[PDB]
Parts: sequence; C-alpha cells; structure tokens
Amino acid sequence: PQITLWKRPIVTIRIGGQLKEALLDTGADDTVLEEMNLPGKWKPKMIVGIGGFVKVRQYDQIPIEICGHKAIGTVLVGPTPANIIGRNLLTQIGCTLNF
Amino acid sequence: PQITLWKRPIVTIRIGGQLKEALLDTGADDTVLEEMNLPGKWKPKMIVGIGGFVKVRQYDQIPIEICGHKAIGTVLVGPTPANIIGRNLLTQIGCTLNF
Ligand SMILES: CC(C)CN(C[C@@H](O)[C@H](Cc1ccccc1)NC(=O)O[C@H]1CO[C@H]2OCC[C@H]21)S(=O)(=O)c1ccc(N)cc1
Repeated sequence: PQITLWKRPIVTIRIGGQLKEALLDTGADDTVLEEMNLPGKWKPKMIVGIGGFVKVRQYDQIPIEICGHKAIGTVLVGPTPANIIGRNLLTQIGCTLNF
Repeated sequence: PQITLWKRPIVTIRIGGQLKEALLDTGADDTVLEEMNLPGKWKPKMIVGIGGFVKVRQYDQIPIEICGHKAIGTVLVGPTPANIIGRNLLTQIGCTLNF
C-alpha cells in the first residue's frame, strides 16, 4: 500500500497470538511495544527518546505479522506510550519513504 | 527520492538561516528541533514521547527547506535528543510510506 501521513500510520499487527495496533515509525531504530508477554530469553536494554532514557526488555527472533506481511525480528517491550514498529522491522516488509 | 530504512532517514534541512540535519519521522505528529532561536511569538506546548512528557515552545508558520523541498509549518523547540521532522511537515513535501 501507499500510506499518506495526514493521519498516524497505524496498522494492525499480530504477535504472540494477539492482535494489536502499532505505529509505522521511521524515527525509531527498534520496534518497541507496550507491556506484554513474550516467550524465551530476553536481555535488559536501554533506549532514548523525547523524555529521556527508558529501560526495556529485548527479545530476538520473534515472529510478527505487520499489515499482512510476515516478519521475524527483535522486539523491545517496556513503558512506551505507543506500540511502534521501528526500522528493524520496517525493512523486513520492504517499507520505504518516497517524496 | 526513495529512502530505504536500513539507515536512519536523515536529511539536511535549512531553517532560520541555519543548515541542520533531521530525521524523517513518521512516528512523530509534530516537528521537534533541538534548542535554537526562531523569530516571532511562541506558545508553551506539552508533548509526550517514550520517556514521558516534555515541555516545548511552539512556533507557527515557520519556513523550512527539507531535502530540497520548501515548506511552511509549525516547529516545536525543546530538549529532544534528535531533530525530527514529523507528519505536520512530511505531508507538506508529499512524503508517503510504501511497501
Ligand atoms: C525521538 C526519536 C529519535 C525516537 N522516538 C521515535 C519517535 O518516532 C517517537 C514515537 C512516539 C510516538 C508516540 C509517543 C511516544 C513516542 N515520536 C515522538 O517522540 O514524537 C513526539 C513529537 O510529536 C508527537 O507525536 C507523537 C509523539 C510526539 S522514540 O519513541 O523515542 C524511540 C526511540 C528508540 C526506539 N527504538 C524506538 C522509539
């Protein structure tokens, strides 16, 4: 699809058997989701945003479907005000900016 | 141009007679720049990011050139760890997501 930016680029994703909504966020290096349960090992990570540093849990090689496209990659989980799909997963579904 | 997302989508902008770099950020409603001087009236505004609420100054109808495209729009100024061009200005230069 071609998504214009008059509205937030929110799409439906499926992960760990749940349907959630998330932001396609080219300003994010990494995908970060609101608190949820994921299986397997995780390591503590820190990220920075507007507001400062935030502590998160990193899970790797997590299957996720994004607006109909299936992907596998790293997912961070923590106290984000928004589910965001960052560049690490946007590249997996062939997402680009165009103008 | 078509910009892939293996790297941060950083472009050169010109604003208040300065050249700066900024991130094309579909996950931002609003354009937010690191501390700088702009002419005219400004109102205090609050935004939220990953690390909480942040107080910023809002300036309206500011000319800005972004990767060669001229635009006019609202610019927020405050303690952001990055210059970010948000949807309010991405729409002005005809920027879309495609996958
Ligand atoms: C500031 C950027 C370098 C990075 N941010 C991504 C950014 O797109 C966030 C993404 C975002 C979105 C909503 C809430 C928090 C963070 N947007 C944001 O801070 O924008 C603010 C300015 O305009 C407003 O519109 C939306 C929030 C406001 S970030 O959320 O802090 C971030 C940092 C690292 C990762 N891996 C993921 C996300």
